Amino acid sequence: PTREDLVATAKLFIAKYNEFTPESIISVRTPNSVSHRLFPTRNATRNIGESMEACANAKEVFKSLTVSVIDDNDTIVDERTRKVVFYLASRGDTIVGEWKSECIFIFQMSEDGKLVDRIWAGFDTAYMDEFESRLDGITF
Amino acid sequence: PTREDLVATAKLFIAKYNEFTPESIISVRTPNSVSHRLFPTRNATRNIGESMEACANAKEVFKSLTVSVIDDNDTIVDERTRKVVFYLASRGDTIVGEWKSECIFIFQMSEDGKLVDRIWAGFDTAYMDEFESRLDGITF
Ligand SMILES: C=C1C[C@H]2[C@]3(C)CCC(=O)C(C)(C)[C@H]3C(=O)[C@@H](O)[C@]2(C)[C@H]2C(=O)O[C@](C)(C(=O)OC)C(=O)[C@]12C
Ligand SMILES: [Ca+2]
Ligand SMILES: [Ca+2]
Repeated sequence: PTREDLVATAKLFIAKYNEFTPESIISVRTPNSVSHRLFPTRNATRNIGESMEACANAKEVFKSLTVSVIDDNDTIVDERTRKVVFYLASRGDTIVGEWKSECIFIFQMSEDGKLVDRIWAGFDTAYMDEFESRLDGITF
Repeated sequence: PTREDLVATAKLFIAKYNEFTPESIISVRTPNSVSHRLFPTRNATRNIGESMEACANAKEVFKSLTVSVIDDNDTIVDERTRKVVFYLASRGDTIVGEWKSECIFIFQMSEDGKLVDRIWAGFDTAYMDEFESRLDGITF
């Protein structure tokens, strides 16, 4: 797979991700793929089923959620390990208000480069905690 | 610069980084290089001058600092853009006890690949807030 092949699979992952359904967030992933969170305070590993359940839970809070690659100049491609690094803006609307953040996504593509075989996501964990505090504060 | 050229210059950056003096932390950098700290809650851009001053200040709290590549097999190298990505365990000895965390470092090498021309660092920002909380507790 070419450099352009690896990015294109990664862009496709993003496009389907932004549909924000359990179906779409798995449709560019190999069924054995895992999704790792970076940084000890938030480390977690999700197989496909756990990702679908995470997405469904997230839709109970987020009314919209879109990510986008801020700048293709910053994108990192390792043709030998079939890895792509994106730095993304995430924007969303939630029952506890606005979500606005940035994160770094790392993809390892399958041997044919057509699917995502592994994901590493690094979030602004302090922002995550703060968002979770808004959630913890629900009252009626 | 070969894939191995790029990695060696980044390993040397790491080595001088662990020496942790205002001089060592710039010895592997170009004179115009900038360091960016990722994520909105800790965004920052530092030229060589500000980096030395930040390191000197940080030496008032960190007595010793070791960043280590967790796994050479996870390293990402982009020969076309001259970028190396490390996922690193960080281990500090500080005036309020141990620092234990993880970070991702992105180096962009100079054209000849002997120096570091640009740096992005992604830290566990919730842990930074918790460490700064530990400092707020120094009490005598
Ligand atoms: C060596 C450091 C210290 C570094 C540090 C204080 C090290 C301990 C940490 O893990 C935390 C996350 C607290 C670090 C930062 O806050 C970094 O932000 C800091 C201050 C480094 C920095 O920002 O700039 C240097 C030059 C760097 O490594 O950028 C390449 C850089 O050299 C800095 C100044
Ligand atoms: Ca909670
Ligand atoms: Ca404080």
